[PDB]
Amino acid sequence: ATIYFSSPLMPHNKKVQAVAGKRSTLLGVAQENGVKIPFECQDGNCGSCLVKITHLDGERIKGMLLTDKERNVLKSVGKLPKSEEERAAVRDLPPTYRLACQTIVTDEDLLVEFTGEPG
Amino acid sequence: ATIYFSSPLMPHNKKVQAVAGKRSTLLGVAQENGVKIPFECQDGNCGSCLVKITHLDGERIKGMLLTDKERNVLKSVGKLPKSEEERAAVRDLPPTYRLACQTIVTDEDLLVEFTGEPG
Ligand code: FES
Ligand code: FES
Repeated sequence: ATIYFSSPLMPHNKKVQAVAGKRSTLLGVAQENGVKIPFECQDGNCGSCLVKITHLDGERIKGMLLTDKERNVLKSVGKLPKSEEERAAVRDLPPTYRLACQTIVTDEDLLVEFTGEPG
Repeated sequence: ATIYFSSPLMPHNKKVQAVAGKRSTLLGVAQENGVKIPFECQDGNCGSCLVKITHLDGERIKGMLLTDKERNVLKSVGKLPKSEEERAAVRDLPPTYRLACQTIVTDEDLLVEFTGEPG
């Protein structure tokens, strides 16, 4: 799994190859590789490890695989919730906010952005 | 790989093991094992094959892996959108509406309900 770390405190992005599987947190992978993601708590409530994750691999919008044509057919019958109509219509590849200490790294490739501030 | 077909037209649900792979459709396994899911069109815009799918396997809310604790941290910093909270906070295992001729079978197990009327 390839992870690209990015942050205003790093003049260069860091490309990291992380072995999928063996028990690892996105924050753990970062600190092995010298990416300073703020880490102030052991209980996972401080929020300082907040990262903005873009999924480079896999599904564009995770867990929603419908074609544009299947989604419009279900709208002529009223069969798509309104909340899933808005999600699928995003033009930009949507980012997900996570806490790195709570995020377990899998085979997928990721772009991981963080401000660098302990906040 | 295991799909449970259910419908008011059958007093018994039908348990089917269908081999996975990306070239097979949910409606194909249905007729092939004899459920009679209404199949009225070749181009997939009629909507008659509409099914209600509950995912028995895998992630509870597809594409949302946050623990309840991680969602509380992100919502407290305003980093969790209200429409992604709504998805994760559901009490009941949420159903997904799909067109059976547009749904491609994977290894994950499914319960698939359909009304039985050709619509
Ligand atoms: S380090 Fe405190 S929440 Fe991740
Ligand atoms: S048969 Fe018309 S949508 Fe599947």
